[PDB]
Amino acid sequence: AWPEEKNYHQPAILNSSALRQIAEGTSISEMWQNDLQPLLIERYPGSPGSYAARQHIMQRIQRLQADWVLEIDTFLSQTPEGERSFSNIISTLNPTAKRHLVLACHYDSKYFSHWNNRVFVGATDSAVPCAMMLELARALDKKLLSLKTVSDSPDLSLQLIFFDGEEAFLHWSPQDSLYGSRHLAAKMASTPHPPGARGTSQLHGMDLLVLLDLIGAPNPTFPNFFPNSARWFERLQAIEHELHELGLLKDHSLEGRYFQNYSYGGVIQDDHIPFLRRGVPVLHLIPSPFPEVWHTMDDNEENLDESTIDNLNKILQVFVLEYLHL
Ligand SMILES: Cc1nc(-c2cccs2)c(CCC(=O)N2CCC(C(N)=O)CC2)s1
Ligand SMILES: [Zn+2]
Repeated sequence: AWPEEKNYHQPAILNSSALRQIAEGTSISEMWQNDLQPLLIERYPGSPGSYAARQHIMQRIQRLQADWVLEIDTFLSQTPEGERSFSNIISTLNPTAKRHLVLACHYDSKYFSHWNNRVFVGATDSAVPCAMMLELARALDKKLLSLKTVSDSPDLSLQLIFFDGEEAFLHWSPQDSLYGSRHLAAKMASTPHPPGARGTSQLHGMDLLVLLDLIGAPNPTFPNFFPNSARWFERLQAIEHELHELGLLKDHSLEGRYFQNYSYGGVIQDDHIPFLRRGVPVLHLIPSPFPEVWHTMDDNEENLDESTIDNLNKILQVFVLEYLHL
């Protein structure tokens, strides 16, 4: 019955004092310098920047006190440019815990021919989401360190996934996209969890996939995409509203809020699709419309909005703490 626990799981909602502590515990300037800027490089699969981004993400995680278990899921696949190597980065607390909240983004950058000595670094797409996850891991390190403490009073922990190969090499298609996520979802579907279990897979273990994509532009509007995650989307709205009321957000208005009541009219393709089609609940934190700079050379550092990202860092960290009861 444990794969059904996610359906009844409740947050442990934090009081004003705790919310102030979280808002002050995260540093947008240290994320910018130590987590974001090293990723603002060309990093399509197999590029020098692909290897550098991987090493940077792993190094930033390994320096933390929490008991993170890093795994690199490396595989070959045919592409339009030819057989390429892809490496997903998985970072897991308590790997044998039956349940994980999963935060994820893609760390590859889309390939574009250089033009006018300009290189696409995909600042929103998705270097900022990578940096946000690393900053969450740092800001919450002491609280996450307590997950190492066995105590029988749920069997639930945190996992981070940095997908490789999200972007098409040529034109987006079922066989020219989602290289890392299609591979990892298939592998997880085939892998018993907990080890030795009968019937249940690692995908049953995924309580909720929170996929960050195209974050960093000013005035993002996130639609509530899915009914089976809508109650969790509403927690993001309530956290945003409460942090704003408490004066803990910068350059933020109620009419210019991020998390929207309405849903979306189409189906966005992204790294969550291979998980969603196999029953995993998904909270797809992608804006609609996409950033103005999307898939242009102007998706760069200069066009990021620091206050927006800082605000979203605070909202995400509260959400994660409340989900995990920390
Ligand atoms: C030419 C195309 N117009 C669209 C759409 C227009 C309006 C709604 S959808 C496509 C589908 C959307 C899509 O392919 N992705 C994949 C890459 C993701 C990412 N991290 O860049 C974003 C979503 S393709
Ligand atoms: Zn993209």
